[PDB]
Amino acid sequence: AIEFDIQESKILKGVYIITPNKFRDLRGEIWTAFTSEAVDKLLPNGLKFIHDKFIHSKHNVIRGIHGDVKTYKLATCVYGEVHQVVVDCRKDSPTYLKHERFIINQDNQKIILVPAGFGNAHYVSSETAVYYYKCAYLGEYMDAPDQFTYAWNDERIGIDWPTNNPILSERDILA
Amino acid sequence: HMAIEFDIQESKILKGVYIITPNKFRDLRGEIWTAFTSEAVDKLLPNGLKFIHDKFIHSKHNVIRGIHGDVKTYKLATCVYGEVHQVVVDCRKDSPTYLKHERFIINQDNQKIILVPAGFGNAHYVSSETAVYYYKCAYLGEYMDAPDQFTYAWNDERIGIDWPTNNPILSERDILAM
Ligand SMILES: Nc1nc2c(ncn2[C@@H]2O[C@H](COP(=O)(O)OP(=O)(O)O)[C@@H](O)[C@H]2O)c(=O)[nH]1
Ligand SMILES: Nc1nc2c(ncn2[C@@H]2O[C@H](COP(=O)(O)OP(=O)(O)O)[C@@H](O)[C@H]2O)c(=O)[nH]1
Ligand SMILES: C[N+](C)(C)C
Ligand SMILES: [Cl-]
Ligand SMILES: [Cl-]
Ligand SMILES: [Cl-]
Ligand SMILES: [Cl-]
Repeated sequence: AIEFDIQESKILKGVYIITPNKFRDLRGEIWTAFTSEAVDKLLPNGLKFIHDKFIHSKHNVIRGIHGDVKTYKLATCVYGEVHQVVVDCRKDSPTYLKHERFIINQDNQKIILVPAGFGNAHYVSSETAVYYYKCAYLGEYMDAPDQFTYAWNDERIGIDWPTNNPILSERDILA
Repeated sequence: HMAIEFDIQESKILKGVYIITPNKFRDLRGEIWTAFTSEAVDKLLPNGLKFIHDKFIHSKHNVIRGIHGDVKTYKLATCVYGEVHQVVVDCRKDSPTYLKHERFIINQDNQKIILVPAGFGNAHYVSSETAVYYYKCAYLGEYMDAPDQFTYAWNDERIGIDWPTNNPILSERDILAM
């Protein structure tokens, strides 16, 4: 049977930590990252994941911290290893700028549900990585100009990244 | 900023097979791209069906997986790391195009996404040192697992696929079909 272990974050309610089972053999492995039946149920108000994205990045890249008012995400690493970070970026939240970090790889296949209004980021600790995330929203995709950005090393968040000198976009330097 | 786009083409000989090519934003860090939106891709399925299931297959060099299909499951397949030869086969015994096939080479620079109809066989070969194969499934009701599926031999002479190897790495299921 295709299985998910579904846990909720202790501190950051709305953050789900989902672990799939896998079939492993002489060929490699097969696994399920998502079913609507298991995972859309976790979203509020009948929302559904409706968008799939891939990010292929080199060693020591950070992408983040990115979010917007409406977009839920479901994120994992399907090749290599990342440090996956979620941040509560709701300024009026009692848990504003609290965060959680996960080291995601083939041996620790955590899939993180990131609420709307949370910031999302990852660091490539492998030589290369392929990051997978689904997006749930109504209406039009929120592109970069319509998103907020927090600095990867914002002192108020205090993420313990394995780098002091990541490779960054101009967006992620300007934050 | 860059706009998310798809180029959507239908196969000439195998109607129902779509070849979808995304754009990508490529920079100093690597690339970001969209494999699927419901708005662009679910409308290609018949009768209100929707993709509701996402799967990953991480395979070693020289593996073949296939040829597998079932009577209800539509698939949307690509390779998100490395390189595969992706093959679709019309496996409907009463189809005018029964055992006709199409082969696509999928890699980072040729990011084809193949919509495979229900009743079609699916297969891929890993030409890179390793590959991650991504596919979505659209069906109603319970997932169609191995016992629910049909199986055609990778080297079925009636299909005549041109594979790079005579020595693919196979499961017992895929060997049994020979
Ligand atoms: N946990 C898990 N197991 C799977 C999955 N897909 C297949 N399996 C198991 O792994 C074996 C290999 O599957 P396969 O023969 O390729 O059938 P198919 O994957 O349904 O086409 C099957 O016997 C399944 O029980 C999956 O997504 N998750
Ligand atoms: N073609 C395509 N371009 C994208 C996609 N996502 C983002 N972009 C573009 O790539 C640029 C960088 O993406 P951004 O939103 O900063 O996310 P990041 O790349 O993870 O930092 C933006 O200016 C977008 O216009 C996508 O899915 N497809
Ligand atoms: C292409 N379609 C009309 C079957 C949806
Ligand atoms: Cl993001
Ligand atoms: Cl931390
Ligand atoms: Cl398949
Ligand atoms: Cl061929």
